Amino acid sequence: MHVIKRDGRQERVMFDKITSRIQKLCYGLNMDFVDPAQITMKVIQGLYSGVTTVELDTLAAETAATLTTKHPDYAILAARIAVSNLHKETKKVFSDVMEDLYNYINPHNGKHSPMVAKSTLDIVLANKDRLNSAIIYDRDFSYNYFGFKTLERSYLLKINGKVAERPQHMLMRVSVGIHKEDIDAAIETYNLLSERWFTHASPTLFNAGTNRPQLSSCFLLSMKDDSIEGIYDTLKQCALISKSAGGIGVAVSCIRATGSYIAGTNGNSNGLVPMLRVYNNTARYVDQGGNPGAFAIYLEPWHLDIFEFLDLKKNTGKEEQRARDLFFALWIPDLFMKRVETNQDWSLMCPNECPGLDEVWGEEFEKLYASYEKQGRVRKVVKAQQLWYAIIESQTETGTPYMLYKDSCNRKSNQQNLGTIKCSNLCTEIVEYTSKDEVAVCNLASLALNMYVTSEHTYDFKKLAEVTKVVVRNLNKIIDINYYPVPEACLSNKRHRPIGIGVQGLADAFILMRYPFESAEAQLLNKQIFETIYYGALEASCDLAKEQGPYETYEGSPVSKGILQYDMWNVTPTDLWDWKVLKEKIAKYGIRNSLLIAPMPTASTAQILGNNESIEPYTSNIYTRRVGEFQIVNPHLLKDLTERGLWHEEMKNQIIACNGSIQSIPEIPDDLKQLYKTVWEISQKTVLKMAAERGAFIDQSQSLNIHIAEPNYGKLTSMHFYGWKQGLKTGMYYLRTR
Repeated sequence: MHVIKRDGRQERVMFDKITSRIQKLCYGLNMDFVDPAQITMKVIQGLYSGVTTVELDTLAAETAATLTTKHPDYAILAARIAVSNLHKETKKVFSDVMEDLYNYINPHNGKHSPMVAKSTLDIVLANKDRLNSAIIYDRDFSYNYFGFKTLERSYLLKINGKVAERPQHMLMRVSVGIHKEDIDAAIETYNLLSERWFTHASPTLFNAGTNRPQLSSCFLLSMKDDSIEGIYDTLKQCALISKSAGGIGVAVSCIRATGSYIAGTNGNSNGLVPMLRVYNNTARYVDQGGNPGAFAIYLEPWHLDIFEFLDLKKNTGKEEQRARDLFFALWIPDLFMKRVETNQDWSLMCPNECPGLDEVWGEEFEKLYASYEKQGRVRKVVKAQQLWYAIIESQTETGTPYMLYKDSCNRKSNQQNLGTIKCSNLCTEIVEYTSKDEVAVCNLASLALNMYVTSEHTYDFKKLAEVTKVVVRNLNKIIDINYYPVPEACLSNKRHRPIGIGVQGLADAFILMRYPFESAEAQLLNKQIFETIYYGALEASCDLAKEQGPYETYEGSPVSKGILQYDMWNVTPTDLWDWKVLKEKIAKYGIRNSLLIAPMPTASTAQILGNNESIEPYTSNIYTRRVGEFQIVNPHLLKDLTERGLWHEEMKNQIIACNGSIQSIPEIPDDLKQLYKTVWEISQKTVLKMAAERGAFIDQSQSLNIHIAEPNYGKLTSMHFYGWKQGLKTGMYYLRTR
């Protein structure tokens, strides 16, 4: 049997040498239980000659990690093997790789197909020395296995199926991609990224410093008008956006209900369902080729086609009445929620008979809607609770529709001055204005909240503010570098310049501080963290306004009137920051950006940094990551248990037997039990309340998943109405059950 070495040379597979390599990575490990030869034994078993050393290493790392259930130091050793491989794979000089990427010629086409932009290469080559030596390759070793594998599959640019970029190369590419000739700023961003203080969103990581760069890849659209021309103009837009791998939120309420008269053709409308089938199949077709585009459809509950809308995602159905590749969201007026709880009637309307209901919010809506009712301009009236039951039935079956409160969204938007906001995005965190001329764009990044806790269990608020300021500046440069799939998107971003800074590792930051998720300490830290993020962001935005002038539509906005987000929630901030001093700077110069903060799902990027997603509690203390499948214990809990000498094979078994819960294990002290409660054991009302409290400092919204183990109508009702009454903009993203 032979391995193929990196140099392409053939080497005899030898027990002693494989064992030997594993041995050298065992410094500080418990050798009474960790046995290098144990790994070598299982590796050599299923091993065929023609295997490469990179494959061998991968196998050995994956094997070491199944032996975690023999001793936890095996999991460390597995990472040590993976990182050892990562170091060997990380050409050594940055500018060299950039040339290789640019000079790439497709083999079966013969065509010069640069993988980086010429103008990026040019900047890199002009600044070779400074750029190449700024890179710290030891930072490649800071990841865990599962983060590395995510990077390796999608994020490191490959030459002919072989990875050419080290993680550090990718990061410097992004940095130069954002800052171009400002090498000072590029190096500051590279340092911040490589030391893991924050991350740019996947779109930016993918395409920064490439040709026609798609740096923002979430969008929002309103249906143009209620016509075949309008419907198909918007469809083209969505197709074009989806080709650029853009996710989309689409508002659809202006479209005539089923049975509505068409004066042109003397016929009757088919309503939303058949139209949404065209959008569904457009999502399946324009999926970048070979693999489906993702569109979230927004509907207001006064619309007559609401009940059929609520069914489009049901897996049991009728095919022609289904659109299971779309995602569904409600854009809900307060009036609906008030009629539900008072048990009144709800009127279903056709927007053609009752125009402008989507162009109007709050008291103006309730007034317009009430006069349509009084004029008898109503197609069908149901008890409001009947529609409510359909909503909760849909969520029990599918986890959707998402719940957005239209009046909350509009009453507390700094984009208020533009007109009524008709919808949110794919992920329900963005609240940005759309119109015929304007498709809104989400320009996104996240702060790694675990990084700001010190060795002394204190939170570094100053550092967080300072990193946030860089993030604002970076995202603001992205607005101008971005290649837009449609011109309405470009118009929108250049006019109002919104951005969306979010977070990851909230749960990790609580645990590192030793706070239970539900404790007074965590609830106060939660406010403080988000005050800080809002404060630094406004401050950076104000600085850019001093240097470049405010955004076009600044005059008339709430902030131009001295109104900040927490003013809109009637909240008084803590004493941590001087907001009076910030307001006085904003009164002087204005701000560069209409919106700033929007906690998104961090599915892919949180995995890379090794943080829990977003603002979310750990959903379990033991979970699996697919790469084969790998078993993972909550890394904070496992350390605690091993430090105390409590961890063993059956102890892992009993936690799996408890659905990832540790509450009923009698050997665990109660302070650990409260630290490591799962999301299924944490009060969802408390989650909702904590989101509302941080919400006062988020000028957009937040993708809030809700976890109810065994739902019924009473559970879902009381949580939705609680979220609504807290003032939440997004009451629920997904509903998770078990």
